Amino acid sequence: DKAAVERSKMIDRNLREDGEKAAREVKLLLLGAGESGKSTIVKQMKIIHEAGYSEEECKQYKAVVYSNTIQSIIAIIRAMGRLKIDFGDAARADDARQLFVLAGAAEEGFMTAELAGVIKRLWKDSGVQACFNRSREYQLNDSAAYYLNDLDRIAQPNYIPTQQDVLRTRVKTTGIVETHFTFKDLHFKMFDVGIHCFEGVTAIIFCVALSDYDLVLAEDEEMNRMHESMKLFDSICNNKWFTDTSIILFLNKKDLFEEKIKKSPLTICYPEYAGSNTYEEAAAYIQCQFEDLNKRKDTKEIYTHFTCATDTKNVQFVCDAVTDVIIKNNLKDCGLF
Ligand SMILES: Nc1nc2c(ncn2[C@@H]2O[C@H](COP(=O)(O)OP(=O)(O)O)[C@@H](O)[C@H]2O)c(=O)[nH]1
Ligand SMILES: O=S([O-])[O-]
Ligand SMILES: [Cl-]
Repeated sequence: DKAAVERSKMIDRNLREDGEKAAREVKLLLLGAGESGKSTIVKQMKIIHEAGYSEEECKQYKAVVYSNTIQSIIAIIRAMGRLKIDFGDAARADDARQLFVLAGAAEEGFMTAELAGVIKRLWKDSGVQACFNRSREYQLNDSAAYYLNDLDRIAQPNYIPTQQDVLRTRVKTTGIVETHFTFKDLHFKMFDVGIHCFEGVTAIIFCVALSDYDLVLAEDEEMNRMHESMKLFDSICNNKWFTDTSIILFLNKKDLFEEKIKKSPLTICYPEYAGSNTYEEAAAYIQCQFEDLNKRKDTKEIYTHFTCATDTKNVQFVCDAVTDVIIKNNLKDCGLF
């Protein structure tokens, strides 16, 4: 372990009466465009380092799971009208009407056997599936298929959200969330911000949704999501405040990216791309595109990881590697408390 050797060279604890018990602090700034996976990484730190989610905690997310599911099916059904896609079975038109009747009369996310039946039959329909497969043409929750394929379980009367159900939720974050966890005897203070108050943070973790490459901003249908993310990364990576800050890049949603890359060409995002349309070549190209935005290459190193933030095991592996980089490079700028 090169990290253990490196940290063992520190002598600053000796200057403190109870130095060996002192807390070494690491501040991590968590950045990235909306829906890039920041809240999910936050949830994973709780799961991995601070004892997960109990069942009662999971229970609080029940109506969030229903809400996300309701939103997803409605977005697809509504898109069918705008894209002129017919139901595969004309009998589904009644189910579609009933979806709006049921969502329309409720105060918040909910589930009944009646609604489940409605959504289940809609989700199985060939025309709905065809609309689903053109989701790049509208705005659809990335977790749509996850919840809709598991609808039968979610619809059971004594349904209890699993940890993965909770990780899969999309929750509207406003403002700054700060989380604390201890790992490898470091006391991490993680800020979900998505900025001069964080000058001289130990490290930045910047999240990018790989699967955004063929999508558009909800605000401006003309604006390519990935180009927006690059511009944001450019504006962060080359900012005065962050020269001694380790810049970590999470190229996230690699699972979703791998699934669509065969069907939908990278050229939609990068017209000049002439590589093959495979997971390997297209992901590499995106990595190179982002790392290129760094204007101080022989000064600043970018530490890139491909992540699936909903996958606890991958996030645990990636977190472990990122932490070794910080221990090897940044401890001299981390204070004791
Ligand atoms: N399949 C998949 N879904 C993800 C991944 N990362 C995040 N999500 C989902 O994408 C949605 C948005 O992620 P979120 O953490 O809320 O993004 P934020 O706006 O940056 O906080 C949530 O529904 C997550 O469950 C991933 O790597 N793979
Ligand atoms: O001194 S180091 O081990 O935090
Ligand atoms: Cl999403």
